[PDB]
Amino acid sequence: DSPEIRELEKFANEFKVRRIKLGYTQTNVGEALAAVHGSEFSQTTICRFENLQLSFKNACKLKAILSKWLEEAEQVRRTTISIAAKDALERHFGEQNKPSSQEIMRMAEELNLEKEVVRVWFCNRRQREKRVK
Amino acid sequence: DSPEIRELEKFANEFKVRRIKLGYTQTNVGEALAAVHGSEFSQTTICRFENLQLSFKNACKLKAILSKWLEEAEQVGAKRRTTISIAAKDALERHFGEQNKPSSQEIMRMAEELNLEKEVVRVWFCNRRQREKRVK
DNA sequence: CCATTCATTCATTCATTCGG
DNA sequence: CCGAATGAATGAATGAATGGT
Repeated sequence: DSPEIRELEKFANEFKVRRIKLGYTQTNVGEALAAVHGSEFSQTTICRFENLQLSFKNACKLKAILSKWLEEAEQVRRTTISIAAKDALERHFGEQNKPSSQEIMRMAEELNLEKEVVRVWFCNRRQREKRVK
Repeated sequence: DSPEIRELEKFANEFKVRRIKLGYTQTNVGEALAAVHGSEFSQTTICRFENLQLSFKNACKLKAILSKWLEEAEQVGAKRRTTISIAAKDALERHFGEQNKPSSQEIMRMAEELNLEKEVVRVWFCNRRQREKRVK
C-alpha cells in the first residue's frame, strides 16, 4: 500500500464509471487512443488497467495516456492447459518460483506438456506477482 | 450434486416465492438492485438465477448480491436477432454429440452444410458449450 | 410477464516481440 | 538471454431481441 497505489485505484475506478457513462467499451477506448498516443491498445490491456492487473510502472504510464484522453473524450492457435496441470504447476510454483532448466523438463514430462509451454507458464506466473493487485 | 449446489437450489426457491409475494417482477428485481449493488441487472439474468441457469461460481456471486437485496427489500416494501432454422439446430445438436469443440475447419464445413455464416456457427458452439456448464 | 435464443462485452489464459 | 510491455485466442458473464414450447 502506498499513496500512489491509492491514487491509482481511485483513477481506475473513476475511469470505469466515466467510460461507461460516455458509452465506450474497453475495445473502443483502446482504439480511440491513437489520437493521444499515436498507436492503439487492446481490450485486454484496458481490462488489465481497470482491474490493475499490470505492473506499477506500466500503470503510471497508461494512467497518463488515459487521463489525457478521458478529458478529450468529453463531448456534447492457443493450447489450453488441463485443470489438473494448473493446480500442480501452481503447487510447484509455491515451492520454487524460479525452477531450473532441468526441473522444467522433468515436470513437463510428468504433465505430458511441451518444454516451452511449461517454461512460459512460470514466466507469466512470475510476472503475475508483479501486479498492482 | 455437491453439498454446495443443494443450498443453491434452496435459495432460488425461497428467492422466487419472496420475490413474487412482494409483488416484484423479474424485470423489477433487476432494476431494484442498483440501490444495494450500484448497477442493475436484467430479467434474463434474474430468470437464469431462479432456474439455476448459470455457472456454479456465477450462481454463488449472484446469490450473495440477491440475498443482500432480499434483506433490504423485505424490511421495507411489499439491432435484430436472426433465428436459426429448426432443422439446422437439430443438425448442430447432432454434430455436437460427435465433437463439442469443433475445429476452425469443421465450423466452415457445417456453416456450408447448414447454410449459415461461419461466425453464427462458432458462437452457437460457444453458447452450447456454456449450456453444459450451467448448474441446471 | 417468464423462458429461451442469438449476440456482445468483459475477464483470463497462453503466447510473442524487443528493448537493456 | 532475461523480463518488461501487449495482444490474439479463449473462457466467462450478461443483455437485447424474439417467442411463447
